[PDB]
Amino acid sequence: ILQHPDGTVLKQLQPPPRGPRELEFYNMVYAADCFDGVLLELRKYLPKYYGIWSPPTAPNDLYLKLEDVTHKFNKPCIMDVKIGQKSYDPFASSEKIQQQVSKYPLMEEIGFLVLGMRVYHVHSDSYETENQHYGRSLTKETIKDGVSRFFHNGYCLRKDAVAASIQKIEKILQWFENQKQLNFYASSLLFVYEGSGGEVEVRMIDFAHVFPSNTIDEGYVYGLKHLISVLRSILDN
Ligand SMILES: Clc1cnc(Oc2cccc(-c3onc4ccc(-c5nnn[nH]5)cc34)c2)c(Cl)c1
Repeated sequence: ILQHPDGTVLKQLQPPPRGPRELEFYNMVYAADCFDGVLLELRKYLPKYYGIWSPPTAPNDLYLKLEDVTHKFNKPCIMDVKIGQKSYDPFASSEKIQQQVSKYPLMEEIGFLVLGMRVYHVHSDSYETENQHYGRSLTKETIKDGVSRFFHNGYCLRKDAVAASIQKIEKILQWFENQKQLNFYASSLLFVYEGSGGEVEVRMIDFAHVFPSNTIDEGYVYGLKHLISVLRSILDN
């Protein structure tokens, strides 16, 4: 992810087949002749899509030009949460499934994984960052506190941001409960709130493993529900 001052990010396509698949996903959803009511509603929850981009002197070098979801914030606090029970897709090999499950074997049980967070602290004028190893360390015993960390500004728990996050996730959950045409593996929610009341972004990102389906994305729904339940419990701190 490269942040552009014009308020966009450039995401370089991952190697095949993942990068091409994410390109086709955006192309399908933001197709200018799409009157699919499911896909039209989905746009609300994605970064705005500005199409494929390449450098003027390098058409080989493929990027997606996406809305920077953090742009409108002064001191954005950002958390990426991978959603679902499985982060391997329907066409993974035994070896690939093993790789994905071993990365975080609690995915089936918990239904989400924190990929990282960046939290602005007021009383130090600085950022705390957590990497992939933070979220992969969390167990069922520590997931509530693991998530709570995101909402600590070094003086209070930002229950406004927690409440707002529940409300926005609920809308995404409603979308998933009214579609049976896409299943999403190893995709994420990007949470943003203002670190400098109730001003929040919750957006879906990372679509290298989205597949056509005939059924409810039961794994994604479980993840959303469990995440909402955790956030709800935090409101009682
Ligand atoms: Cl925990 C964490 C949070 N954010 C990260 O990268 C950023 C930082 C600031 C903004 C973004 C961001 O802002 N808008 C975004 C739209 C899409 C993506 C994206 N798509 N696929 N992977 N990332 C990322 C987007 C991403 C990172 Cl690398 C880690």
